[PDB]
Amino acid sequence: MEMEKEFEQIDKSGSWAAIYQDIRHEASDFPSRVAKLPKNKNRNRYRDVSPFDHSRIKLHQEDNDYINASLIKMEEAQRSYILTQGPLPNTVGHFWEMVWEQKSRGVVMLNRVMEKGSLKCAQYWPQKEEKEMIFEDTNLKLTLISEDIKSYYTVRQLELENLTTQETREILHFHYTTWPDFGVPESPASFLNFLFKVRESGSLSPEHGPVVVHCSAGIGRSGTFCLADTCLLLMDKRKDPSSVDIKKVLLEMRKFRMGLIQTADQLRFSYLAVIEGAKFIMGD
Ligand SMILES: C[C@H]1CN=C(Nc2ccc(F)cc2)S1
Repeated sequence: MEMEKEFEQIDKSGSWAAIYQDIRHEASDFPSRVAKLPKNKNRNRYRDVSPFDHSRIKLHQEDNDYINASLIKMEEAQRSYILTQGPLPNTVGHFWEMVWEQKSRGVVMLNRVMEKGSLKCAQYWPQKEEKEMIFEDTNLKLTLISEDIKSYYTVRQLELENLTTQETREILHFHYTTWPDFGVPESPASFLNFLFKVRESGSLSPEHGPVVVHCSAGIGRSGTFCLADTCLLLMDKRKDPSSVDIKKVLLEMRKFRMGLIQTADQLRFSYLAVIEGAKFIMGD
């Protein structure tokens, strides 16, 4: 059923809450035993948000291989994403270790360091050229190279150096800075513009490791980003673009990380983004 029509039918009937609860009821349930080990307590921002054992990212260290991160592998769309929580005080070094080991080109950040008067993430990138960061626990150095600040998002060029081997890589930091403290944006125009800038960079392309995407928990805004990308890619690839069922794509993605899309407002915003984005993907 054409999603634009399904959209007006849910809107006119005001059944967004009822659709959203059907998804929660049908969503996969897999074990998260490694996340709940006592040694990993301070590696988790939220007690109710864990990666599944089958899909979790492992750090390449014999000590403790655990990070709150999941590999979302979309077989038909031919896209992979890593979804992770905002780094914590004692996991900032683990975060950059994962970026290095998985050969990611881009980091996508959908939250501000402070929201609603509380800390949502650590300040994990350097804010000045001449003041670099050193992660002694993972033996990595990080340097700000340049910064381009626009109205709805900032792009930063960073250099990450493996102090063990002295290899260096360029990482792009895509920071969406205007998601509101409560609810969702009114229009998806600036979110879609942001997604096309990430795509244009080659950060989402198969010649690199998967893109690292995060908000505070790594399931809400993070969910919205990868659901919209995958849905628009599938509308490009298939003979019948109207066959693309956004609830089916979400349930497939929820086999890899729990809780993707946190509210009925976020589900509705996901529909709007795809519906609007398709008016470029279908030839405009
Ligand atoms: C000065 C940089 C190099 N090493 C660092 N560690 C750190 C990690 C998290 C945090 F919240 C505060 C500090 S930051």
